[PDB]
Parts: sequence; C-alpha cells; structure tokens
Amino acid sequence: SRKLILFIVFLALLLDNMLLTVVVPIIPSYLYSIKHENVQVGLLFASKATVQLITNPFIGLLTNRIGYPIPIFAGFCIMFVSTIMFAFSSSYAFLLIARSLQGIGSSCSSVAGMGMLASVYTDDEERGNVMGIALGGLAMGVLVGPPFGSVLYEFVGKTAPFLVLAALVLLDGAIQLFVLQPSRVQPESQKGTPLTTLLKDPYILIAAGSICFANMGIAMLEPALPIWMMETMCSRKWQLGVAFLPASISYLIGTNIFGILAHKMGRWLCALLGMIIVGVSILCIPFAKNIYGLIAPNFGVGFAIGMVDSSMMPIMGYLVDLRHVSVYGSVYAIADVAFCMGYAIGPSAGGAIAKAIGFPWLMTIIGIIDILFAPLCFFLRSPP
Ligand SMILES: O=C(c1ccc(F)cc1)C1CCN(CCn2c(=O)[nH]c3ccccc3c2=O)CC1
Repeated sequence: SRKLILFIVFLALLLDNMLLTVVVPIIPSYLYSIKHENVQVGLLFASKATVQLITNPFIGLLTNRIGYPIPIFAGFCIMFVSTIMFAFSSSYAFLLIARSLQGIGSSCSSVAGMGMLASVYTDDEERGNVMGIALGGLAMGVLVGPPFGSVLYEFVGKTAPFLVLAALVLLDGAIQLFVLQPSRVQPESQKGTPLTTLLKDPYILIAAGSICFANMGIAMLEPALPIWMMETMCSRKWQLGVAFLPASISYLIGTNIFGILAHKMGRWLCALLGMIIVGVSILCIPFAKNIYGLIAPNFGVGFAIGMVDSSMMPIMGYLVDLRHVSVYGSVYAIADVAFCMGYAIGPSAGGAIAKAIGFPWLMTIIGIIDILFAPLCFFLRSPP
C-alpha cells in the first residue's frame, strides 16, 4: 500500500502549483493601489524560482541525512505558512517573503517527493508511471489555479482562495502526519554520491540540459508573449489569458500519457522527439497572425514539454541507479535545479531580450537551441 506516498506527492505538487498560479491575478492591483494611496510580477516569480533553485542542493543533501518524510512535512509546513501570509499580507516586502518561503517549500516538496517516489517504486517502469502521475498533478494544479482563484474572488472574497488553499494544505498535512509519520530522524543506509561526481556525468548533464531547455522555452514564452500579442494583434486581455490554455492542457495530457508511453517508445526517443517538437513549435509561434494561429503551436509546446519532463525525470533515477549509488536526493535536486534554471531567468531576462532583439528573433534562437540540443538525447539510449 505505497500508493499513499504517490497521493501525498501528487497533492503536494498540485497545491504548490495551485498557490503559485493563484496568487497572480490579485496581488499586483493591490500593490499599485497601496503605492498610489508587469515587471514586479516577474520579479516575484524570479524570486520564488531563484530561492527554490538555491535550496535544491541543500535539500538533496539533507534527505540523505534525515530521510525524506521530515523534508516533506517541512515543505508542507512552510507551504501552509506562505499560504497564510499570502492570505493576510498586503504589502510588498511581506509578499516577497511569502514568495521566498513558497520557493523553499517548493524545493522541499519537489525534491523530497521525487526522491521518495524513486526510492519506493524501484521498478524502472513503475517509477516512470508514478512520476508521470506526479508531474500530471503538477500540471493539474497549474491549470486549476487561475480559474479557482477567479471563481473564489468573485464569489466570496479576496482572501477566500488562500484560505481554501490553506484548508486543503491542512488536510494534506494531516494525511502526511498519519502516513509519513515524521516522528524521528531516519538516516539513509548508504552515503550519497557527492554532486561533484554527479555533475561530472555527461548523461546526467544531458538529461538536465534537456529539461532545462524544454522548460526555458515556456519560461521565456510567459512574459514576452503578451507584449508581442498587444503590439501586433492588438488582442484583448481575455484572449491573452486563453492563449496559454492550450499549453497547460497539452502539458497535462502529455505528462499523464507519456509517463506510461516513454518506456514503450523509448525514453531517449521520447526526449528527442519532444525536443524536436518544442523547437518546431517555438519556431512556428512568431509566424502566427491570430490567436487561432497560436492554438496549434502552444499545444505542441505543451505536449513536447510534457514528453521531455515525463521521459527525463525517470531517466535521472535510472542513471543514478546504473552508474551511481542508489540515492535519489541529489539527482532529483539536480533535476529541480534544471527546472528552476529556466523558470528563474525567464521573467527576468525574457523581456530584456525581447526588447533588445525582436520577439521573433528570440523565439527563433530558443527553437534553434532546442533543435540542436535534440540530437544530444541520442546518447541516453541503453546498450542492450
Ligand atoms: O503555463 C505553464 C506551462 C507549463 C508547461 C507547459 F508545457 C506549458 C505551460 C506553467 C504556468 C506557471 N508558470 C509559472 C508561473 N509564472 C511565472 O513563473 N512567471 C511569469 C511571468 C510572467 C507572467 C506569468 C508568469 C507565470 O505565470 C510556469 C509554467
């Protein structure tokens, strides 16, 4: 009965991404009103992703000393605290602190949950399936966040989305306490291989780079696309919001189905095809003239990112099992660092490049990089 661990990881990722995507619509207007009585949003997101990026190696090393359950419960506690502060804080410094705490909790939950899933599902196929489900939960939380927040804001109040999220967080924490039971400290049997040896592995580097570039695609998509839309198509705000819906839906479907299909098609082949597809979709994005012209490339981008994630995340554990000690804190900390590497420079830089050179040139460069990195996944195939 280890499906409870999968449910806990699923819930943690879902609620974390739900908070990360639900805070967005409300705070900036209140910040502007407070200042009186676009860029700072990207600064908030960069802060959260950067704090998650810094914490990842530390949590990876910590999971080898105190085990997984205590980091998971700590992630839950920090995530609850950040949700409460989001509910009650109205200034900018407190909201920045809330974002940083949410980043720490994101690092804890993601790294420890992936490590626990890898350590529990030792089969190479079941591992792929369960982390495909976990990434599908991440995508589900991303997709549900904004509609849930808008509905609760219109129905009850501004604090309602965060209070309901905090109630769900308390339910998840009660489940964790009942199942995980982080009463004592349980060190792992074998000392983990240091990251200095892990970053020296070309295959782990290749998988991490594939994840990093695949996520960098959408990471620089998010803040630069609305400006280009308003400049060329003069599109409306609802059209801007709808634009990323195909990406989220395709990401959810891709994660859920390719967590299973990667082991059938071949993880290396799935990653190569995903990189090619995301490169082609990003190349085709600038040529669109209407939102209907971006419905298909966004779907391709989401599907390809789901392919790459749900293929490379299992391959990380497979590689660390094959050529390293069977401990998954450090390698999945590396994978989280790969995620945050794109998600942290996205908001901060994407605008800068989209202003220095044209948005079509930026997206052409990103797509060319992804296409050229696609053949590097050829080296991740198994000899037998
Ligand atoms: O949509 C997504 C997605 C994922 C995979 C996939 F394949 C297809 C789509 C998710 C949606 C949440 N974001 C992170 C949240 N976030 C920022 O981090 N920075 C921003 C800067 C400016 C404006 C908004 C944002 C913003 O929402 C991460 C990716």
